[PDB]
Amino acid sequence: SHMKERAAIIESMNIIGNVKASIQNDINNNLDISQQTYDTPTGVTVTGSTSGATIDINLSQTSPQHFTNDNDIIRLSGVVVSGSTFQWTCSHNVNASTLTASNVPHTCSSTFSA
Repeated sequence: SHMKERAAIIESMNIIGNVKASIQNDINNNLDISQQTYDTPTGVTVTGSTSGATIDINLSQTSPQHFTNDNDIIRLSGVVVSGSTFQWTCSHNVNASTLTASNVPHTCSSTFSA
């Protein structure tokens, strides 16, 4: 089922594109992300600080037709530093999840443990 799972994760990034944009705009207006309120879809958690931001997608909530395990979380981590333009990195949870290098898109093969 690794293919349908990947497809669903690729599609899930559309759920958060405007959240990413909102966060970037807020950083560009020198706001602390932790102090803002974001318009986001269900199953999504936003955290951050003055120095970055994290968006978690709980796939069992966003995409229940493909994922049922509550640890199946994709994380987008956003940051700007002097040396490079604001950039997002995608990672997947490996703590008792179903998410592996095989069933996540190649852009998300980085790992974390929730």
